[PDB]
Amino acid sequence: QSWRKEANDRILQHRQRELVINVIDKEKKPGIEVEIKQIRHEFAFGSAMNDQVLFNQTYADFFVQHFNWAVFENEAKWYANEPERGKITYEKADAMLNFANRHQIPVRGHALFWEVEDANPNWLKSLPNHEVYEAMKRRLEHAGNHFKGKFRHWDVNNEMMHGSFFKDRFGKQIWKWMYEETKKIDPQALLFVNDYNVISYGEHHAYKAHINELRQLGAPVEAIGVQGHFADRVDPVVVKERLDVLAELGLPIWVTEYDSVHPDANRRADNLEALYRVAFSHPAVKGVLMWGFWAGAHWRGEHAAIVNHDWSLNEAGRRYEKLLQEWTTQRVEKTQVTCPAFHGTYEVRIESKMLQQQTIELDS
Ligand SMILES: [Ca+2]
Ligand SMILES: [Ca+2]
Repeated sequence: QSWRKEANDRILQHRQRELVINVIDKEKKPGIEVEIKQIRHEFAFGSAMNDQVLFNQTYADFFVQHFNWAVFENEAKWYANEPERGKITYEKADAMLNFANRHQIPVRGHALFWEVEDANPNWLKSLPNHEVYEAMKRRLEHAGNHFKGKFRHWDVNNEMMHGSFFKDRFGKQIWKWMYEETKKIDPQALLFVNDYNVISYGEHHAYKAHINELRQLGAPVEAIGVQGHFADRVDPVVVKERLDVLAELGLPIWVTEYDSVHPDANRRADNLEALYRVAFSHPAVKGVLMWGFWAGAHWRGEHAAIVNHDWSLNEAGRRYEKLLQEWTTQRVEKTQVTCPAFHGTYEVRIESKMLQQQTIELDS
């Protein structure tokens, strides 16, 4: 279809950068073979990670082979780090961070706050306003400092468009406080809004206005997360359209929690390809994460998974693997170096000299 051909053109346009450098065998100047193999993608192809990574080595091996970015499914939410008032625990999250660090997988932080009441610790919901804020104060300072420099990103206040637990008690100025004070504690962290029904539904204009209001209020929102929880069908054209609207704020966009549900793995694969190809082709998008992969541990069950219960791929996992292969630069050339190559890091051989080629510049 037309949407795929335009997507592929923008992929070549925005995801690659022509290569050429060094090449001297002690001052030689015109032949030899040159091997150009990509070893890391700059673009994020990540996944939610859950408790299975602590006891399921098959799950752990599968993760490392398929995802270059992670986010924790539950183990950094407030109720999980403070299940009872004043009883603070980060052990599970720290263990998952060590696993990710030893495999050099960057981790998104999810999430310091969540505006939806039903997602907050139950002990918080009977407290008077000023005690709620005191608990908020300690959460932000205790978790913000504990995770300082561990997360590349924070979902600072999840789903502000679809809750009102904190806004009702303190007004939208509490949101400026959330972003401002996280920025001060952890300047290196890229601070996100993250919300649903924006590309899977038509709330993108509301979201755009919502990002605007947060920034005019002074909140240092640096990036836009769109969750990408779809139902049964992914229309690539409308997704591209809704992304177009959000791109006008000049902020990087990440698809943070992709999944769709369909009994027929074939359509599941088509949905996945539709979102990933369109997302990978949008110049404002910088990464995609899948909210789980394995039928044994997916929050929407086996009809959303790319790998079956017994760890055999289904068609959606196969399609995911082929998309990764399609989007990997592996070239042998004789030629004095010329090829387009996806952003990332490269081993160039004459496996000898590892070299980076990022996206800061657009000219070779
Ligand atoms: Ca946990
Ligand atoms: Ca969405």
